[PDB]
Amino acid sequence: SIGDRMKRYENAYRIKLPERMPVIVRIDGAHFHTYTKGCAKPFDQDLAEAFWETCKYLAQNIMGAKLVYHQSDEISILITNYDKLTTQSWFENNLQKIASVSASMATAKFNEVMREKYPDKPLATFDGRAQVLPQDEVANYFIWRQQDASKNSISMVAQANFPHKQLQGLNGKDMQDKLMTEKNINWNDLPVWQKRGICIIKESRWSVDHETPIISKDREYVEQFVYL
Amino acid sequence: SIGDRMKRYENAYRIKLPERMPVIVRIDGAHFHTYTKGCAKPFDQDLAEAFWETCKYLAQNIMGAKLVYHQSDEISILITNYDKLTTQSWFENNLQKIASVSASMATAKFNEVMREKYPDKPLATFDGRAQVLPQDEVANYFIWRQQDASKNSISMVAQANFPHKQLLNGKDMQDKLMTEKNINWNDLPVWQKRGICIIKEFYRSRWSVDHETPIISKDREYVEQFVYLN
Amino acid sequence: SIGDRMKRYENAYRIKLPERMPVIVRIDGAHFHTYTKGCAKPFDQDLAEAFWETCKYLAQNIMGAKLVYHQSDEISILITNYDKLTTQSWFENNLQKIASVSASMATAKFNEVMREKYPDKPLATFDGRAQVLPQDEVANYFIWRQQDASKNSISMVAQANFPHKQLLNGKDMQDKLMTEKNINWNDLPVWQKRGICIIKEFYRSRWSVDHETPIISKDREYVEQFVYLN
Amino acid sequence: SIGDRMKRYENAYRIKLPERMPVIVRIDGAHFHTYTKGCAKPFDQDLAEAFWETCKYLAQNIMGAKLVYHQSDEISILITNYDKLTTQSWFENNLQKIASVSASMATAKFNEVMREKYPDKPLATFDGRAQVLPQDEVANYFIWRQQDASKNSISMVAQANFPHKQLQGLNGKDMQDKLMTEKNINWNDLPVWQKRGICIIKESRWSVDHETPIISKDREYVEQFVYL
Ligand SMILES: Nc1ncnc2c1ncn2[C@@H]1O[C@H](COP(=O)(O)OP(=O)(O)OP(=O)(O)O)[C@@H](O)[C@H]1O
Ligand SMILES: Nc1ncnc2c1ncn2[C@@H]1O[C@H](COP(=O)(O)OP(=O)(O)OP(=O)(O)O)[C@@H](O)[C@H]1O
Ligand SMILES: Nc1ncnc2c1ncn2[C@@H]1O[C@H](COP(=O)(O)OP(=O)(O)OP(=O)(O)O)[C@@H](O)[C@H]1O
Ligand SMILES: Nc1ncnc2c1ncn2[C@@H]1O[C@H](COP(=O)(O)OP(=O)(O)OP(=O)(O)O)[C@@H](O)[C@H]1O
Ligand SMILES: [Mg+2]
Ligand SMILES: [Mg+2]
Ligand SMILES: [Mg+2]
Ligand SMILES: [Mg+2]
Ligand SMILES: [Mg+2]
Ligand SMILES: [Mg+2]
Ligand SMILES: [Mg+2]
Ligand SMILES: [Mg+2]
Repeated sequence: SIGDRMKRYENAYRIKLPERMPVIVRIDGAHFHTYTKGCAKPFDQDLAEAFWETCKYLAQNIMGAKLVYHQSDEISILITNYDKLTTQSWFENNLQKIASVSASMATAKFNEVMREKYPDKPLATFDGRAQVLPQDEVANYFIWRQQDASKNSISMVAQANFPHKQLQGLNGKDMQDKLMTEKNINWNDLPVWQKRGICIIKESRWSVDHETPIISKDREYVEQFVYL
Repeated sequence: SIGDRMKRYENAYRIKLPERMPVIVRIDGAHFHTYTKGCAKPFDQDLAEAFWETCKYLAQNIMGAKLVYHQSDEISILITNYDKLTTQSWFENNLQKIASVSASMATAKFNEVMREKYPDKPLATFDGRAQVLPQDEVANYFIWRQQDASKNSISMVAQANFPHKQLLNGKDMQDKLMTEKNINWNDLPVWQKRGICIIKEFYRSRWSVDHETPIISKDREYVEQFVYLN
Repeated sequence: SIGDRMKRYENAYRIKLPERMPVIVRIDGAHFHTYTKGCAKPFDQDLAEAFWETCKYLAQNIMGAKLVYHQSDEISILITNYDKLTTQSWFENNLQKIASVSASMATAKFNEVMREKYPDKPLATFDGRAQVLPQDEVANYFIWRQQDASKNSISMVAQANFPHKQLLNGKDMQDKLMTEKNINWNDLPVWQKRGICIIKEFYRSRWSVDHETPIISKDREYVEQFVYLN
Repeated sequence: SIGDRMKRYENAYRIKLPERMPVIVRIDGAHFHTYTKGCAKPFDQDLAEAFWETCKYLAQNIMGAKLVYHQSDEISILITNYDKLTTQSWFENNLQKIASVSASMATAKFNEVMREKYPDKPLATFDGRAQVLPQDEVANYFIWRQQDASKNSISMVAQANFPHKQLQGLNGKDMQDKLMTEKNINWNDLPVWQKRGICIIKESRWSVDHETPIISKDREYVEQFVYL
């Protein structure tokens, strides 16, 4: 049967993630150097709030979603499927389905919210990737993402205040000190989301936590959704 | 370090399709029974033309895109990456990236166009899946899709005329429409009966809707022209 | 170059299991209905002890091997790679390498031992498959294997006494042996009823056959002792 | 059901190769620097013939097998599954099954044949890996394998005739010329299998082709099994 051959051709890449373990989905903006060209540098409040609305929308429509992290143009989602013995998985842990629909959901909401304040902004697109993590690595994943957040934060602030040559090639600590003595800018005084991104947590409703801690010194902020 | 460790967890599902062979991407609307609940049944011209604009947008932005086929709420895209010896692959044939970005692109264009005439419509979403096919199965793929197009076409038309209980198979609902309701399915336009394709047309070049899209099973070269280069 | 191109085709199926989580490898004899056709039915002591020596050989040569379970012609191996923070993975958790080398090792030892007493026996072959499991499913895996061990055990014994047509389920063939043939299944030794495990025993250390291997469903710590390190 | 969960856990890595395209399996000896320590250097006739018997055994028991190539301690097998419209695949193109059983079959036959001439030789083990290739790349695969064969051949001959220091760091052409003027060894005069390995072809029976050509100048030697 032709339908039977095609079904096998399709099933050859019908990958499913193993169940009963943490699933991480990351959604990233495509060509967001071009897309955010024109936005307020180094940090656009309107753009960030559009991401946060997307994070909420994501957390609301994803089965098993427990925690959403945002920084720059990326969105990380922690998904668990082992709350109960009879807990089901989003799309039955189908890899291509989890990744594509997440990117779809993000795309739909982000473009809607952005074009409310910017009706002539070009279309925004996103990619999506899913994976699994052991329980003792979930907190580490977000710690990894927060460290990348701080590294990019400092660079973005130093880029919007100095020519490229000056920064080359300068450490994070250097650009931080140069921001202080030369521009009266104390990086530490910036709001949390600009320094290390923020998390969206269910409080029920999904809301932004502007007091999102440094996860490396408060791992339970993440692990409370990991070990149940 | 921690980043090295994290990089390996991610790479465990960094799947890549083997290169130099036909790639098929299918995009299907999520819960389009609810989303279309309010559209013109059995066939909505506004909704269909929103997919057609989406189909163009996809073909214009996908490296190696040769043909797009639309039917109902699904979009199949034929991608080839062996035109030359130096032909590169879209996202280097990364599985999760090809599927998601395709769904993202489809989502962006579709929602944009649909807002114009239907700003009250909720957000439309899509899923995406990618795969490879041997050269002598590409035509058979679209033939398989057209056969799924016709079976859905007859059911959609019949379910828009008769009651739920009153309606049997495809050959039954076809003559049930001819006799009982005096409606001829074979008289319907091409895109309603077996869907249509989107092909680059030359004049400069542009992606266009071909309403003279043939039955692939009776014209296999229509697809195979993009499958066999040399 | 050509090698770069070839390297990518191969890497399309260079699959790796995610690290820092339980790995299970199962090895199953190929066509062991024919290979064992000539052995002592229902249970052959020589054949079983050849698997036990194979099970030892596997555990001795597999990085992170914690427990091996034998039953019939299958061999399940529990591998952990998270003992320390610096624990490395066998073949870096390469799927095709873990499965094939396991099957190769099993093939080498088994054929060697079996030749000794049965040099007329044809070559024995095995397949191999690897996977991961969450920590709270490892015990459940072996429990699942022991439940498949008992159902096979009763059938093997019954099929060795009665005619093909004469034999119903497990509870039926169990009392059909007690009444009709006066044979008690529950009186049989452990390895025949529910298989056995191979665990490292301390005295120096060595892998040994534990004939006092309990029913895992009634003693989960027997397995979980290797699953949860801290 | 516990059996249903486990089945899903196992199916998470039940990978199948897409059908109706060339499948390549490569089997490689594990630790064959240690295993062949004691064998005749640079080329052991007995060891090579043991490989050839394995290649035959492989070609006889693998559904769809068309061509087997051997060099050093590796075995490459070309498998096709599109001879007819109703052609089936070995193990239904199950990846882990094709790779493991191939390595199993090789292991069984190789150890049997070797221990006929060397009953006290340690056990030999092998790994196995499978993949797909487009039709216009199959000939190139073996060309790639033959080029690696010649590269290793020259090095092995130069290693068994000179100390390590001398070779460092010398081209293939250099070691070839040094073999000539300094040891009266013309590499080109060596038998085919020592220079670039050989193929096992069905002639029916599977037999060694000691006249196996340089595939880069006779691609039809391979492509005759590719395009049918
Ligand atoms: N709040 C913000 N305001 C202004 N710009 C931002 C903001 N957040 C992120 N950006 C911009 O988004 C970009 C992120 O780039 P990234 O490294 O993700 O690659 P990209 O430009 O998105 O392209 P690709 O994702 O295809 O590699 C940065 O250049 C940064 O300037
Ligand atoms: N031109 C059109 N006009 C109106 N409705 C349409 C049109 N094309 C497709 N539809 C509707 O789209 C639906 C497609 O349903 P499908 O089988 O794809 O499942 P779904 O409802 O999309 O949910 P899911 O995709 O999650 O399975 C049909 O019910 C059909 O009524
Ligand atoms: N101790 C033993 N003595 C005799 N025979 C045994 C023993 N253990 C297992 N067997 C035999 O091994 C066979 C196992 O069959 P299994 O269900 O694994 O399929 P198979 O015959 O191995 O073929 P395949 O593995 O290709 O499916 C049984 O038929 C059983 O008779
Ligand atoms: N005919 C032969 N005679 C003597 N030695 C041989 C012969 N064929 C192959 N060898 C030896 O086999 C070895 C092949 O090594 P290879 O690069 O495959 O790694 P390996 O030693 O097999 O270990 P691993 O496969 O685990 O990396 C060479 O060192 C070579 O000396
Ligand atoms: Mg980006
Ligand atoms: Mg980014
Ligand atoms: Mg749909
Ligand atoms: Mg659909
Ligand atoms: Mg078996
Ligand atoms: Mg079995
Ligand atoms: Mg080797
Ligand atoms: Mg080798």
